[PDB]
Amino acid sequence: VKVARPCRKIEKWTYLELKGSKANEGVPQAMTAFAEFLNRTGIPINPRFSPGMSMSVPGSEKEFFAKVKELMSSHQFVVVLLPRKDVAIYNMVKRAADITFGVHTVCCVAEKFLSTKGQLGYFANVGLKVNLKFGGTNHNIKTPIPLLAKGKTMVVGYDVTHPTNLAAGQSPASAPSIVGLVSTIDQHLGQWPAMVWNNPHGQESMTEQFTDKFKTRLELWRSNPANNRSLPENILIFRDGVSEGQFQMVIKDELPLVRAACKLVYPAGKLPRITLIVSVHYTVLVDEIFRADYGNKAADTLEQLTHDMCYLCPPAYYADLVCDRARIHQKELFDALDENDSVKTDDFARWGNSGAVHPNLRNSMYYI
Repeated sequence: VKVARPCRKIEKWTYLELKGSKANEGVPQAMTAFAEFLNRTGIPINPRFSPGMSMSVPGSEKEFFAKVKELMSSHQFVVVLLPRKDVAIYNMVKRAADITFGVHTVCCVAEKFLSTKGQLGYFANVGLKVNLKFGGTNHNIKTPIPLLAKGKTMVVGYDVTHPTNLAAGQSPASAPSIVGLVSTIDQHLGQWPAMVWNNPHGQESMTEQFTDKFKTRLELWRSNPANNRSLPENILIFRDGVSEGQFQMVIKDELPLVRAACKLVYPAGKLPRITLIVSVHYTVLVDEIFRADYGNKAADTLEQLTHDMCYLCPPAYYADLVCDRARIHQKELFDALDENDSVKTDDFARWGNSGAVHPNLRNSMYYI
C-alpha cells in the first residue's frame, strides 16, 4: 500500500542493536528487507544503511548517552533493536534521541523485527510511523466533507495532565499540570506538529500562557508554504481529559484564550469560526461551524468528519500521545515527585525546559 505523500528523503541511517542474553542473527539482512519494504510503500529511505553498532545496555543512563552520542549525532534516523519488550529501555532511548541528541528513532523488539513469519506486516506498521516522523502523509481522505475539502480548516487537540496523583479524586484547579497540544498545518491532515508546556500554578498558569501558545500555532499554519500566507477560516478544537463537571471551565476559562489569540493574528474583521468538542464519548460544547454550514445535517456531518479522521479520534489520541511522551521526557520532575507531593514552582518550570524536544525535531511527529 503506497503512502499518500512521501516524507523527506532519509539519506543517512543506521541501527543500534542493544544486546540481550542470546545473540541475534541476520540483523543486516533484516535491515535490508526493512528498507526494501519501506521503498515498496513509497517511503524514500536509502537502501544502504551505515554499518550499525551493537552494545549491551550499560548500568546507568549517563553511560548509555555517552556510548550512543556519535551514532545518534551523525545520522538522520536510527532503528534501535531492543533485546526484549522493555519500556524502561525504550524510555531511555527516547530521552537520548528526542531530547539530548535530536534524532528520529524507531524502537523494535529484536525477536519481532527479525522474525521472518509476519515480517511484512510488522514492517508496514513501522513504515507508516517513519513516513509521518519525516513529514509525509499516509492516507488520503479523497471525498471529504466540504469543510475539510477547501483546505481552510485547522484541527486542534489538546490534553492537560497532572503529574502528581494525590489519590483523592479530581485534581484541584491549582495543581501543577503539563499540556500536550497538536494541530494540523495543511489541507492534507497528515502532519500534526505538537507543543508541550508546563503550568506550575495549574489553571492560573494555563490562563497566563494559552493565548501566546495558541498564537504560535496560527503562525505555524500561516508560515507553511503550502497555505500561501493564509490563516484557516475554521478551527475545530478537541479537548481531552476533562469530566462533565469541568466542561464549563473549558468553555468559560480556556476557549476565550484561543479567541484572543485569533484576535492578535487575524486581519481586522476576519475572525475564524470555532467549534469546541470535549470527551469524558464526545460532546459539542460550542459550535459556530456546523449549524452555520449544515442546518439539520449538522450532527451527521461531524460524525462523518470524525469517521474520516479514524480512516486516515486523532486530535485527542495524538494529544494523549504527546502528554504520555512528555511524562517520559521530564524524568527529573517525575523522580522529584516520587519524594514529595510538591516541588517548587520554579523547579516545575525549569524541568519543563530541560525535558523539551530537541530543535532538530521541534515541529515533527516524534511522538507517533
